[PDB]
Amino acid sequence: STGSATTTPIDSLDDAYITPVQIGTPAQTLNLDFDTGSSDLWVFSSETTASEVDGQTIYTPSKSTTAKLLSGATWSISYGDGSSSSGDVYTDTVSVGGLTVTGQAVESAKKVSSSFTEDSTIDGLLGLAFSTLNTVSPTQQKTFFDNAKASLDSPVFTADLGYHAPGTYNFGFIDTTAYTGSITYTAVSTKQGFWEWTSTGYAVGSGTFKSTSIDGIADTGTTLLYLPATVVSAYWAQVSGAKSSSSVGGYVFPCSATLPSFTFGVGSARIVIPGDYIDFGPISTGSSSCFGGIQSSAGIGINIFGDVALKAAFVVFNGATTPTLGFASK
Repeated sequence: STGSATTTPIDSLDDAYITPVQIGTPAQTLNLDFDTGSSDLWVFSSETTASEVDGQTIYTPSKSTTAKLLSGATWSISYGDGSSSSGDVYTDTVSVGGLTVTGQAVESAKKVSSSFTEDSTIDGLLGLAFSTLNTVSPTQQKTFFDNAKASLDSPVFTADLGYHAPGTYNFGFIDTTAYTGSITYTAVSTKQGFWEWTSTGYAVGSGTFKSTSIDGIADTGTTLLYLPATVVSAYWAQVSGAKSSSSVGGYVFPCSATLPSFTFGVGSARIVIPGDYIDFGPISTGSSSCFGGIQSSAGIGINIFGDVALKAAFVVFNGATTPTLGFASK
């Protein structure tokens, strides 16, 4: 089997991407944030504290003839950005782009943090990291991909995120029309539960390529590109007037600037992030100070190849017995 679904930016900045997901019988379609940095499929629901729902579409398990309470199971998750959610668990039928899993754990939120409430466009998350990170207790549950894998034509999914435009998540096949050149595959460590890999270096604009190993994670659920402070300083030094602002929380730059591109290495291959992908717009409405899309990972504890990086590539998440990651230009 295979599946193919369009993923759409939630706003004009590509702050996140939402993908429609069918849950239950009859189907209830929710727009979920596909997150290769976590491993829980959780949704706003009829059980979510009413004051914490503000415009989201909810899953109502009592209206699904295939929903079953997973007795005694609870979940609770905290994300890198400080947001969180928790609740109980149902199993139900879940379909993405025509690919159906029966008995998928659907984690129903009883509580969500303010950032989730305040984002009316995201009805929940669909985790695509390794199932070892799943938070369901006392019996850990599998991700949608893990459940689907054996049925797929090939044990893979691909992320093809757009810049200020829709893109695609495919399951079970590689669309050879969706990228240019070849796909370069690189090793993955699953030790921390992430799609963790090592970039071979970087360049800023038309500058020379610096060969240096940068361990980090391919994370569709993180907006920006978080890299070591040395790398980030080298980038922003090429933008007149750019500075790190403790008050704002990262590098900012004059909105009048033209940003240089940023290149990262995948083996001997190179992925080029155009400068415009690194512009996250005014820090507040009407400001002429703009927020940068490349930020320091110092104090995160891990480098993160988030959407800024991934949307410059066609990315293969290869879930073979020994997982690997593939990157192509597009």
